[PDB]
Amino acid sequence: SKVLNVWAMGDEAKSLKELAQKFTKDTGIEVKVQVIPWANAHDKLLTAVASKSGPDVVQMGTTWMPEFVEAGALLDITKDVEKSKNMNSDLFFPGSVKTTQFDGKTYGVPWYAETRVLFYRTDLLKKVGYNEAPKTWDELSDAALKLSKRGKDMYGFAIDPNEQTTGFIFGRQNGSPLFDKDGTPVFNKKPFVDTVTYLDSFIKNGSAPDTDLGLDASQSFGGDGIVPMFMSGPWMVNTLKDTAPDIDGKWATAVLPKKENNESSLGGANLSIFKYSNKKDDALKFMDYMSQPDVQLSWLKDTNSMPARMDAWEDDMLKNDPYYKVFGEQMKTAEPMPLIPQFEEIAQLYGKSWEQIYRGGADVQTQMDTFNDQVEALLKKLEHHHHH
Ligand SMILES: OC[C@H]1O[C@@H](O[C@H]2[C@H](O[C@H]3[C@H](O[C@H]4[C@H](O[C@@H]5[C@@H](O)[C@H](O)[C@@H](CO)O[C@H]5O)O[C@H](CO)[C@@H](O)[C@@H]4O)O[C@H](CO)[C@@H](O)[C@@H]3O)O[C@H](CO)[C@@H](O)[C@@H]2O)[C@H](O)[C@@H](O)[C@@H]1O
Ligand SMILES: [Mg+2]
Repeated sequence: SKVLNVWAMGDEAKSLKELAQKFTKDTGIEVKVQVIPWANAHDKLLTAVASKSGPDVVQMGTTWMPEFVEAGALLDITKDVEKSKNMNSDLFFPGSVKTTQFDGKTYGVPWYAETRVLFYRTDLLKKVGYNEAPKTWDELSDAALKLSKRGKDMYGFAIDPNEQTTGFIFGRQNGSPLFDKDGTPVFNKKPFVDTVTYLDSFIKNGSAPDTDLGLDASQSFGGDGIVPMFMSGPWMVNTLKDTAPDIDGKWATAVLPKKENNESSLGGANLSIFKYSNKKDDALKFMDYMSQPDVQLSWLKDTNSMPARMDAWEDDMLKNDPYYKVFGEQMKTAEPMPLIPQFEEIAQLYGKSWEQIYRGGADVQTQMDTFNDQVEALLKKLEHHHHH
């Protein structure tokens, strides 16, 4: 009734729940945190919109902000965050702020950022002649194939078929804008088509697994390094340090390999107030509480997570820790996925087309024509909603 309901995701939800104890101690506001896996969170949010009942505070994946702003699910908090020492936009990376601001109105406060980088086994790269991480698409292909040639059930590089960012990241690296200046999808034009060919090359030549092997990060990257290279975010630094002691000093991260560029994705999460909340005041207090820079830095550093607030990167560990140095370097040019309200739907369509290619053996051009058409059809449906 007076309990503040907070919906949060994954491992970071534990830090939120723990920080919430002191908030309750200091205010007398009881907090209930529902911990939702990222794989289920989109559906949970759709259900909340359809029933107009949900939490008071919601942790929003950055890529879902356009969707849920457009759906009218997130409170416009522009006036409230403008007046705040700790939630004003000027504190946050411009890319992170782009995930919160639509048509001049602010719909959340950045909570953490992330970007994707290359994880690699330094010992195993050295053995196939790479003293440094692969720096180009050609090198990543070459190193991966040499690594897969260790033997039948040994690989070189992972492509996560459920990762929304992967095809879009590589596409931009090869000069695809993904949507052109007019908003027309261009997933069937040469830059993107060659991107998907390149990703499929690892599958077809046996250097990326073509099924889920069912190994944890420790078992695939650790030991003899069955999967000796992959792409992920800060959460994997923390996971590997905790779970793979056998490769201590035998792995590192590096910025992504380049094609025309090496741009990564900018993501993370924001805190937002659900528009139907009866406790908007207490929601805002919680957000402000959670935005205190020392409270933030404490859990961020402990988890190797990336702050969205700029001045946090002046902290000595963020400047000097090897993992943070690489994340900070990549963050410089990291861009959010297209900030469009059908993003998840489009990413899941990409996932199905990817599956058709890597598992079904579909032609990449034919499949990308099919995918692009699907995307244009979605966009036209939304257009028709805006034009009668
Ligand atoms: O897409 C919505 C939202 O996601 C935000 O990303 C979250 C991230 O979630 C991603 C999820 O990660 C789960 C992890 O999977 C591993 C991959 O991260 C890794 O790169 C890959 C290596 O090839 O191996 C996978 O196993 O598994 C953990 C359980 O063991 C989960 O705790 C973790 O959530 O991976 C999915 C695809 O496989 C992605 O769809 C999903 O987005 O989880 C992070 C940890 O909680 C979190 O820090 C991150 O913010 C993204 O930031 C945001 O911009 C998007 O809107
Ligand atoms: Mg092999």
